[PDB]
Amino acid sequence: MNIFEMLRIDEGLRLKIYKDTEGYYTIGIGHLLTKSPSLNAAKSELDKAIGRNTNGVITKDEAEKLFNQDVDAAVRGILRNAKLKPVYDSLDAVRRAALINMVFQMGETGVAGFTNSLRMLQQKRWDEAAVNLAKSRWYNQTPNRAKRVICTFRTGTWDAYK
Ligand SMILES: *SCC1=CC(C)(C)N(O)C1(C)C
Ligand SMILES: [Cl-]
Ligand SMILES: [Cl-]
Ligand SMILES: [Cl-]
Repeated sequence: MNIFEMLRIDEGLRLKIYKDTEGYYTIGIGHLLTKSPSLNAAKSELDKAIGRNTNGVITKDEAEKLFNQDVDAAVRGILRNAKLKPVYDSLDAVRRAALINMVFQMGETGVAGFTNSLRMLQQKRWDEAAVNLAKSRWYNQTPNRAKRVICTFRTGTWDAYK
């Protein structure tokens, strides 16, 4: 298991524009196109992202290209953020993947706001952090996915993904 395999499980793979759990246009492996309600707007974003006039449909290779970019972007977002970098630096490789997962789903700014959870993670108080993370819109709206991520923080193993 690794961050790519982990997110592939959590996000799935779809080659045509679809709406994610929040109702936002998305494609590939959890690649958010836009929060705009306009499908035309989403198609424009797709064309711009892929570099060609698509039909709202991409290839698997193209999906994986966006995925590579998105994972890299999540890591880069963590390392540039004053709140997230210290936490990331303090973690083992498995829990680092869990943090990348959260940033992939919710964005840098969103996760950076989890001030109390982040403190508990940096303190390595895993059970308490797990309880605190569950007190969130994140957990309530995507409980199974959040449970997997939280379990990863709790145990520092990949047990939730096996
Ligand atoms: S939350 C991760 C976890 C570890 C283990 C003790 C194996 N579990 O049963 C759960 C799923 C609670
Ligand atoms: Cl998804
Ligand atoms: Cl709550
Ligand atoms: Cl879920």
